[PDB]
Amino acid sequence: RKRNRIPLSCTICRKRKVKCDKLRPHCQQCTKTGVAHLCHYMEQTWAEEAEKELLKDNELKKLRERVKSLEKTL
Amino acid sequence: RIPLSCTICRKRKVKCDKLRPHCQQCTKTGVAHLCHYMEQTWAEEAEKELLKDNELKKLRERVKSLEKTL
DNA sequence: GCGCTATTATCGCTATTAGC
DNA sequence: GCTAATAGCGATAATAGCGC
Ligand SMILES: [Zn+2]
Ligand SMILES: [Zn+2]
Ligand SMILES: [Zn+2]
Ligand SMILES: [Zn+2]
Ligand SMILES: [Zn+2]
Repeated sequence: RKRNRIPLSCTICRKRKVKCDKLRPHCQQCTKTGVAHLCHYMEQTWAEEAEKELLKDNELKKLRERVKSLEKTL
Repeated sequence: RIPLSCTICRKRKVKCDKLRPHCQQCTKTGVAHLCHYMEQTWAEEAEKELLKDNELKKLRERVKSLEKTL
């Protein structure tokens, strides 16, 4: 009866086995120890949808600033 | 009908404290940025995200047209 | 770097609500 | 009275991370 349980801590803290604060997008542990941008988290099954949404919202936002920027250029 | 528990706690099947802007369950697990509450029915929301999908496609197409014309 | 235990988090099942 | 729908518990699988 395995449970598909994915760690919420970041890969580095997990690999190093240290305390993870879980800060996004990069945790304070990684930042405090000089590997901030090496910090990332595993995708959660129950987060996929909420992620798809956040990202999609960001894309419409940036794509629109882009249409405006391009137009406001040529 | 519109659920009172944030979508994540719903999917996680845990009790939501329904605190805003983000509940403590999401907060504590580090996913507060993904914590949100529904403002409309599931049908209304699904339809909204469907239109977003299409508008997105049309945008990516417009940017190509625009830049690939610059 | 990792072993070992404390604490956490998944998912089947139960309790409760909504509806016929 | 009964079946579906939604919420949410809780047993236990499995991580978190202290401390060596
Ligand atoms: Zn971390
Ligand atoms: Zn970075
Ligand atoms: Zn990190
Ligand atoms: Zn919640
Ligand atoms: Zn939440």
